Amino acid sequence: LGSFHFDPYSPAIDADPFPSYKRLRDEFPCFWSEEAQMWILSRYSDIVTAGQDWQTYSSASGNLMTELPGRAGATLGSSDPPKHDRLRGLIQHAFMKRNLMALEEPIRDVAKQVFAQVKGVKEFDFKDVSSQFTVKVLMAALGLPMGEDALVPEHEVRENAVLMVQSDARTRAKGPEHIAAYNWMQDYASKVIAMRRASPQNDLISNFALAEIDGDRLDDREVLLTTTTLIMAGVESLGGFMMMFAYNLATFDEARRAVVANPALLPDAIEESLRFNTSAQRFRRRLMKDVTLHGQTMKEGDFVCLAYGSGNRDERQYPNPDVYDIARKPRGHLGFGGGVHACLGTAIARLAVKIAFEEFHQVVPDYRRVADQLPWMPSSTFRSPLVLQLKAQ
Ligand code: HEM
Repeated sequence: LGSFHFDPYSPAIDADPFPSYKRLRDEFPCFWSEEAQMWILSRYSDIVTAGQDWQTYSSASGNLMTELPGRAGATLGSSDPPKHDRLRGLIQHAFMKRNLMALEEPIRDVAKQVFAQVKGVKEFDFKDVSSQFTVKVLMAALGLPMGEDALVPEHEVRENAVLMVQSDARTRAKGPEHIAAYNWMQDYASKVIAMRRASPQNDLISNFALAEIDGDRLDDREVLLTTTTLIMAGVESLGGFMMMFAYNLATFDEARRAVVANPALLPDAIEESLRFNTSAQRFRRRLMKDVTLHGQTMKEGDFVCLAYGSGNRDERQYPNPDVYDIARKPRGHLGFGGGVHACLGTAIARLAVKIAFEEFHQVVPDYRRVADQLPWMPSSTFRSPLVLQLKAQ
């Protein structure tokens, strides 16, 4: 009794990691967690340094806190340069050719359709609308055919996208149904990719197949794995963050009233929510050499947790860090990571959340949490409520 532990597999850390993060930063800034069997970095400046130093802190053994089964050499998140940079350059080229900000209309169309479903409703769970919106945004961006009339109906894609990002609550690892959903999605994406190769369209999948930089192109394994890992990354992170932003606005009346009255404040409020509580809380790296930090002798081959959610609450970087201040305009926050793996979806996410809440707030201009104590999702990497029950006010 009394000994300090940090267990990212613990439901206590799902629900409220922040007091433990503060003890890490203040008392144990390079902490060995016996439950995670890895070191924990918690201070903003240490996380920035480690995230930038990919030669020391490798992603090639996986970047999720709990492990990913497949082909890391074709993924961005679980690869190191130079391969990572070749892939990222080609994908960013495809993003440029499509023009991500021209997704304004399909995203706003989705938002109007989804959030109309809570018009006039006394009480609802934001998880439903936010998951629907999230998957529809990824489908519209990639070019996965939408509508229940589509050959593969939309709700079936959503069901498999939502399941494939989940993990077993007990072990926080993937189970057979999660791997089956991933393989279903790989097969589904493969059929769309073939169709877009035959007849390119104004979507991201088509631009993945067409992108070339001085004779280089993404190979067959690479267009597929790019499509599927963008679905995976987007659904897990954007869906969780949609919930975090609504949770904050429901909790902090003055912030909610301000952005509803002046929706031009939404981008700043979104950045303060990314700082205050990103959905993408904790990622891992593997040491490529021995590193001594704060008196601790980390060893080659050890794993390390970059607790982005802790660095963003570090008073050494952000004064009064536990204050939710939508006027803060935080710069350099870690809500999207940092370095060569900084979120590839940053611009899409910022646009999508902005448009979603523009339209949501026209349907429901005032709302609060129903609950004091909320249930939180079991994840060693991500954080969001399982249920975000809101009441119209
Ligand atoms: C609010 C929404 C989102 C948040 C908070 C978020 C957060 C993050 C974070 C923290 C990382 C870095 C992980 C690491 O350091 O290992 C990351 C990487 C990544 N994200 Fe996001 N993400 C969001 C939305 C998206 C979306 C919508 C997409 C796709 C459309 C996406 C695709 C990716 C990819 C592909 C990577 C890996 C990039 C690389 O390794 O070079 N994310 N995200």
